Amino acid sequence: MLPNRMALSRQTEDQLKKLKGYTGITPNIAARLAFFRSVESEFRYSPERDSKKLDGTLVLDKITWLGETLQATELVLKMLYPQLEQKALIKAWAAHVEDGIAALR
Amino acid sequence: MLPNRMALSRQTEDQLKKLKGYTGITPNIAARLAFFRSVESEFRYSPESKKLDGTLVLDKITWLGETLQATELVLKMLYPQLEQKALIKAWAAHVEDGIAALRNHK
Amino acid sequence: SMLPNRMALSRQTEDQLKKLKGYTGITPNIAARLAFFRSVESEFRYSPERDSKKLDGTLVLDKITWLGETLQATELVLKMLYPQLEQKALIKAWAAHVEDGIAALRN
Amino acid sequence: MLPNRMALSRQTEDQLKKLKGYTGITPNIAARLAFFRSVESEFRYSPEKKLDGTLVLDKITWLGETLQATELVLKMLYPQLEQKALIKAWAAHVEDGIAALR
Amino acid sequence: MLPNRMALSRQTEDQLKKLKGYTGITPNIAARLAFFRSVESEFRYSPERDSKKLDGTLVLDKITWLGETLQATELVLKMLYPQLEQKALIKAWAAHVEDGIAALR
Amino acid sequence: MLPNRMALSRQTEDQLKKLKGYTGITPNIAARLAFFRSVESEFRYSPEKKLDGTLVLDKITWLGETLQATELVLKMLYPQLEQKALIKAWAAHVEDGIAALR
Amino acid sequence: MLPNRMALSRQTEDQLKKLKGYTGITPNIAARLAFFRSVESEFRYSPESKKLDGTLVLDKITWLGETLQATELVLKMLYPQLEQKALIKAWAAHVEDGIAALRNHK
Amino acid sequence: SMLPNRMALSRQTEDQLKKLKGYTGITPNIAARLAFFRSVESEFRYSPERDSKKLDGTLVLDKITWLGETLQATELVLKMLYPQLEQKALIKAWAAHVEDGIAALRN
Repeated sequence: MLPNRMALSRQTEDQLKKLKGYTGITPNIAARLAFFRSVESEFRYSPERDSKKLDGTLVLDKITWLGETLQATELVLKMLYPQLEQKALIKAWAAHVEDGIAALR
Repeated sequence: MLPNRMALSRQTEDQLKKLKGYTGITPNIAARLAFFRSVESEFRYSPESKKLDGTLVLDKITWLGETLQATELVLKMLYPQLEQKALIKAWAAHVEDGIAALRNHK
Repeated sequence: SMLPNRMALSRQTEDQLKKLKGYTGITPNIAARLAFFRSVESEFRYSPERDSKKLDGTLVLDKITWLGETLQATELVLKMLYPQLEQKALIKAWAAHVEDGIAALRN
Repeated sequence: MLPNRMALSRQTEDQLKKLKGYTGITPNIAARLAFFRSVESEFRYSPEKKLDGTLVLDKITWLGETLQATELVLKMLYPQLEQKALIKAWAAHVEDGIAALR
Repeated sequence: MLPNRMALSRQTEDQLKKLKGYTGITPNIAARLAFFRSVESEFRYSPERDSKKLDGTLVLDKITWLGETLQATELVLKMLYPQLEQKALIKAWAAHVEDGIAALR
Repeated sequence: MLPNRMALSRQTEDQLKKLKGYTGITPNIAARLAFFRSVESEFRYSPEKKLDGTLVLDKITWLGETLQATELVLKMLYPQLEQKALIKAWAAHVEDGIAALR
Repeated sequence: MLPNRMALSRQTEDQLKKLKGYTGITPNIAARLAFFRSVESEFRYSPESKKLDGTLVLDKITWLGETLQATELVLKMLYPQLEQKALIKAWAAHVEDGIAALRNHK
Repeated sequence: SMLPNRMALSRQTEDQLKKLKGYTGITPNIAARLAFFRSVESEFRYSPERDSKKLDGTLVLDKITWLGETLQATELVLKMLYPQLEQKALIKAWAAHVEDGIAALRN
């Protein structure tokens, strides 16, 4: 399942920062909304072709990232990645946040 | 996606008002809470179906506030086929089931 | 985390949270945060050998619902004030503090 | 007790601005996260340094809804420290916490 | 134009109170939203058949009722009731709030 | 100065509950509106009465973002009144303000 | 009504970012402010028409927050005929005109 | 109302409001409210015969935008502190207070 703390990639963090400056939305709230936007599009994560590293500056607590959407987020990851282990599941979460935020255009 | 204007069944709404008598929490907030409590259990909506005769028909936004995105997403994930008249009953079934699932067995 | 994923307050407490909401805009879960901290910065302290208080509140809400952004802080205060207590007792301690904090609004 | 108004060191301010540069996270919210992350770790302040930050802010502005917890934590760890030095204990934890946030 | 202070009817006030208990929404915010809901339906106010009195308990300041939607509200009243005077215009505003809130069903 | 914690009279509390009964407006927000409506009118407190209300609330809970204005208004009108009586001046304006709100 | 996802033209967005350089106000909030300032003047949108090449495409809600209801209502009142692709340009024209109308002549 | 429907701050002030937002979440208009009141509960007082301050801020915002729910309160404070001032001077007085209140956050 999901670990106590995680980080996004730098590539993702920077886009969250731009979104922060354009809208009021804080990186954690924005990462939640981007996750939802991504999971309801065609984008799906696959381990055998992931190479991107979570080199992000901010390593927040799971509860801080996900707030009162934790259970809903863990449900979604569970349905879409039934066979991934904790280390892959973080990548999928992060890949989804990257995709969702990228889609802001 | 969910229609712009939604309503719960009369019992569910009645039970939210009961919950408001004991705590001070308002029906719309209580419903956000119940929806998510429900969703983490094993409850799934099966059309069979309740008619939506709650006294108020409110905006999607008044109902769900900042939980609107997660709410729509969970529904889309669990009931991808259901249109709009069916989705609102999916949402409504989850609220009602979550109310009993928020209840302290004392 | 030594507080569980979800917990309830007492009936006595819930009812006082409701009334504060009546007079103020303050929602029960936010008032619980405020009550906890006004209690914890005073002299009141939970102790397990003086506890005949049943947590018979109506609602078992998620920890995140109750605590919100004050979660980490709350759990750190509880750990420091109550190092020897087990989960069962930590819930009673958190609840006792919410009750004490909110009782401080009568007379 | 913690004084009504306080600043970080310039260095720790710049460290908070750095984090905002990378993420958009707000210095004062970052400072709350740092503080508790630092305390939970076993880091501790001992005299052995200069609070020359740009901004002095109301104690409530820095800490918001974490004020009580912060004040209570500081009194428990540093029951001897007087006003002047409680700021430096808080400032030290913020700085350590920022490393712990990464 | 609109006067410094006004009141709704008791009939309207009570429905705002029920909406307050059902949702978080305060009577003034709710009166704004109900105004918008009403003005975009078929309902239109007419003086020669109004008899309802604004017997409301709360006589708030215009700015309190309308907040940062004042200019938008006064634009709408202006377009829909170009010939009404202050005393009629309050009735139209109030009639619209009544209609909008009633429409919650 | 206004004390950290205060109550209305029972009577004025009930008057605030009455308003909530009719409208849903929140006693403490009603109290802020009343206060300023009363002061703007020419109503004024003179000793010549009992604050036996149910709820005692933090000064910040009553007044929120109007605290400063309220405290400044009270000092200007009643520069002589001491803590004990500033509450009764505030309570009197709230009660008068409620009549003025209707 | 307005589409779920909207964008300003590039100049308007550029001018909002300039406004952010001087004050700290964010583009979305500044746009709420500019829209209403615009609407109280005599400016009306005439299709002729700007293409919407702003760097971000955001949700209606992120853009308008609690002003969404008044915003949609004003547009419905002033441009009852315009569909959806046209409404967003109506909104966008108002933001741009309101920015100059929020500007202090110093 | 003797404050106009809309007003501007000085450039100097706007810039300090922006920086406070940088460090805190606090939006410029909310900070203006807070600055005004922290200024007005102190010793600072506007006086027209000592005023070479041009209000050259970028934005002319609505009074309601600036003041919000604090409107009535603000206007009542200004009326009591500045009974003899005309609208033109009341704006300068409100602005001077916002500047003073916000300057109090350096060193």
